[PDB]
Amino acid sequence: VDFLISNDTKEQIVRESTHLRIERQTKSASDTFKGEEVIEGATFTATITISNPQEKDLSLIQSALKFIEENGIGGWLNKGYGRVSFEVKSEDVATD
RNA sequence: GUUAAAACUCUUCUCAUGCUGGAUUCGAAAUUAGGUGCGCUUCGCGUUU
Repeated sequence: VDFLISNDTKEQIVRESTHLRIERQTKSASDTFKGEEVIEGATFTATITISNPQEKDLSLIQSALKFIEENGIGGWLNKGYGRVSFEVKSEDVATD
């Protein structure tokens, strides 16, 4: 399973952002921090390599990608960061 | 057939707080409820000395 490399560069997808921690009585920012994210609509690519292919391989990978599309990829997954869509193409190679 | 293989920099944390689309300027300038139509028609200051 190759790393999901991006198609674009740092200056075109990666932005720094103010994340916050607010008190529940004063309703003002207690702690501020600066975290980097990737903008939405950013196209990443990877290439999965299943050798010795069983019949329940592409379906299982697609099922796992749907589980990743709803839970998220990366970190800070519970606060809403990481929801993506996956588009999938497949190819067997026989002779070179 | 790689000192391999195996192991997701993961979890926790709201860009929030403070700031009123406010200030100035008159629906008023022009236009006569005017024009037409007769309080008229009928009845003697009698009678009585």
